[PDB]
Amino acid sequence: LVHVASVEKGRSYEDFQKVYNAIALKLREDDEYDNYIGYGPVLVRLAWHISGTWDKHDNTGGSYGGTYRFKKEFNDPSNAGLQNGFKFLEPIHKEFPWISSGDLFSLGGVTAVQEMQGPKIPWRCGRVDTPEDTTPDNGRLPDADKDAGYVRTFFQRLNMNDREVVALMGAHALGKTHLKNSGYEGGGANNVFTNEFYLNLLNEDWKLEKNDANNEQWDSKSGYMMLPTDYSLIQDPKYLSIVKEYANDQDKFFKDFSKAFEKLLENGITFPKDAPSPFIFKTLEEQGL
Ligand code: HEM
Ligand SMILES: N=C(N)c1ccsc1
Repeated sequence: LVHVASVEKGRSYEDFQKVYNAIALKLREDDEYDNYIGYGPVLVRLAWHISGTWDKHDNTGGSYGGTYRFKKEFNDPSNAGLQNGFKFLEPIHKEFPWISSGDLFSLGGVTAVQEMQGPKIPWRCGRVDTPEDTTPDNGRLPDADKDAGYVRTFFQRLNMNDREVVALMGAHALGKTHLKNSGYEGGGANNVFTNEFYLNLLNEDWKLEKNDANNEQWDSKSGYMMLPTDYSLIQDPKYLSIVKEYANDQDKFFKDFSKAFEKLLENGITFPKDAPSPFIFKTLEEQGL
């Protein structure tokens, strides 16, 4: 199964920077969302979930087709809460109707990471909307009540290795869980992209508790929380080494996250030899906007 990237007709870097800027300005404007976290974290989660359906074995799923717009995927229990991100992006799509859905959802994640002071994430255009019958079935996204062995095996399907997995999970520095969405009780939350997920894992006094949905999660007296799959990164000796590496080197985490996040967003896509180079967008701050 082959998905060839096809640049939206006549568009170039400046077109996509305009879309980036619209997303970033709206991120700034709609600041009250989710107890003043804003929409940055849910947009990152949206980009991960539309990409995280990919299966390396037959190239089904993945960001290319923009299939989250269809009811089957939109209504995946695993995607509960992402409707807020979709609604956020709706007026952006209305202003720029030429951008494909996959391009918009993935660009939403890149914009959010950068505007939350994360690393630059190079981004490529050319995802093409595919028909409703190409929508992957529910159940391809990961469970949170599992251990390190599960996390490792799960991510092999996305062609991600240990370092990639531990880097991607650092996105859990952002936002929070919501009991009504996932059955996990949210803890302290931030909207600034840092390596503090790793510092929290290593430095907090974690207690295994049961929440009001009767699920186990790890909580600290400081008010932070970790999913069982988060905590599994310091239970497994290979993951633990990498957690310590990123806890002690912010730049290395940023660089590794940027590579893994772009790879995640591009899995499944064949780029022509003469496709444009990846774009690196300027932030609003860098533009003086
Ligand atoms: C084993 C892998 C993963 C599991 C089991 C997992 C599970 C979860 C769960 C249960 C939530 C709470 C959703 C809610 O209640 O609203 C969440 C939130 C989040 N996840 Fe993950 N996740 C995983 C990997 C990732 C990856 C790879 C990324 C991106 C690189 C990511 C980004 C996020 C973000 C940014 C949020 C916060 C969303 C918000 O504040 O609304 N996650 N995750
Ligand atoms: N471990 C956390 N505080 C987390 C998990 C999903 S989003 C934030």
